[PDB]
Amino acid sequence: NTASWFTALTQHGKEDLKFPRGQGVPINTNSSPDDQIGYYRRATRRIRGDGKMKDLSPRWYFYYLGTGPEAGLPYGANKDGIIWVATEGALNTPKDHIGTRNPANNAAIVLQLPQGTTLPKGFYAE
Amino acid sequence: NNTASWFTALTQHGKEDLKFPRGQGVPINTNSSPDDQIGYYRRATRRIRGGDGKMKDLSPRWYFYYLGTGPEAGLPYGANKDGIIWVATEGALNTPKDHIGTRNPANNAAIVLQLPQGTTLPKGFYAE
Amino acid sequence: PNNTASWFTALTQHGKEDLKFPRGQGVPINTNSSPDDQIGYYRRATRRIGDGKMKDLSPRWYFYYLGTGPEAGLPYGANKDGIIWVATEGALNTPKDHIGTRNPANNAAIVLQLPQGTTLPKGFYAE
Amino acid sequence: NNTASWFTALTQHGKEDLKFPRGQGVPINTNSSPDDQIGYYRRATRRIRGGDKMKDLSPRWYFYYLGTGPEAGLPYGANKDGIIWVATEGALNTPKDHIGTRNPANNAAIVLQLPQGTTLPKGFYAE
Ligand SMILES: CCCN(C)Cc1c[nH]c2ccc(OCc3ccccc3)cc12
Repeated sequence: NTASWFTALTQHGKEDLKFPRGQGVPINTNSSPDDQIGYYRRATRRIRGDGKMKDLSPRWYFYYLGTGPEAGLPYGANKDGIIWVATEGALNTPKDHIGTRNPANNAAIVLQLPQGTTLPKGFYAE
Repeated sequence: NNTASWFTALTQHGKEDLKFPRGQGVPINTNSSPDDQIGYYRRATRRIRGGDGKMKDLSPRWYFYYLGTGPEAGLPYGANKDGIIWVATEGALNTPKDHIGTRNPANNAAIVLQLPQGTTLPKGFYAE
Repeated sequence: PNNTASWFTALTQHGKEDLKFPRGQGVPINTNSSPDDQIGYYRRATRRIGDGKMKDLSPRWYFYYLGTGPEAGLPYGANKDGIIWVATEGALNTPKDHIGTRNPANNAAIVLQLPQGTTLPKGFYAE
Repeated sequence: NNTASWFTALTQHGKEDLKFPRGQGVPINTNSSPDDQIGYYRRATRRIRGGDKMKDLSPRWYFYYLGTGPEAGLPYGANKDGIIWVATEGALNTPKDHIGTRNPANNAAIVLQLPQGTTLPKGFYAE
């Protein structure tokens, strides 16, 4: 059971996540400028109040390029629930030296975005 | 000899596989203690001759089996195997649950599957 | 700076009943804590939010250890609206200032895992 | 279906072949328990156009757990060309089918890391 190294971004709007070119990568003090590349993956949740199945807000999780449930996807690949972000100067290489997070060892880092980053409408962390 | 799941199946309707966050996913079984609440779901696909004549896939069914029981009885919790997802309730025991075993439909109906109250399901899955 | 939060994820309720737990269970699992620190309270949290509607949202309940959180000064079993108390046998009725509260900018919340063999009332769910 | 090693490859740059002492050569895998630390290295040679001919690139050697990989039905110590066996003190002679092998579509490879104090034969590095 792997997980993301960060906490999710919650979606209240009706449009998918979409960062502008150059921003969207979570801050990580252990990574290098070469690693600032990856993708957000949407995860939907449904529960049972008495109207059978209820649809909750989807949450988006970030995974470094070459890691996570779509580790084999190349940067830019079009897939529902996947959006791509990168910081200029990042290498288009897989980041298998970072990998994914094991919850039984490390806890999720609080996702923080760089100064000046713009989140789309209806997107908030925690 | 040839036994079935103790519970009815969860039918896959969406494009996602059946996954469960930690703690949730184990079907309600009043005849079992909280030590037994641990097992796996095994996907079972069915193919049928479609309206054209070529075989078509039916909606996948997911059958729950307690740990150490069912077709993958000889597998430990968290094993990596396609079509096998693992569920456990906080406080379960990582031991084979032979005392429960598997069902013989000749003398035992299937328990209708029911999930704990407030269980998160992926899209395409429904909790009764 | 100056951000205070619960150490655990919230217990949302979509039913019409308030939160209650039978005696001995109701504290969430925390690996970095001792059985002596298994005593605290749940606090209520109201909220509102298609367009053109002031939608009344479902209330949540955040767990705080005894002597911490927005009601740190309250003693165990104190009577106040929106506040219910939980504890397990073998816990000390002492303030858990060494556990404190969570800074949501440095540490992420711990997923609310109830005790081994504890069922929440109808209308409640964890997320 | 088609799967690859869970780790990256040890590339043979010299003429010597892999050989480990009693209790060394198992890569560091946190998910695996001391029960599972047993397996084998399989040599994977690659051919390329030399520029005129076929040139055998420096053979990469991938590690697969016992029972997993392209050599499933082989027990520990099985003698076969291109296979070297490795164990750790306190493990079991069991087909580790619960570990399996990696689908690169949804899993990155773990960087092959060896415990502190491990010895290696000539020409061996991890890239
Ligand atoms: C809270 C869950 C935290 N655990 C991580 C879940 C877990 C419990 N038992 C496991 C056995 C295997 C596994 O991943 C399969 C695997 C990974 C890497 C290499 C080979 C095989 C994950 C797990």
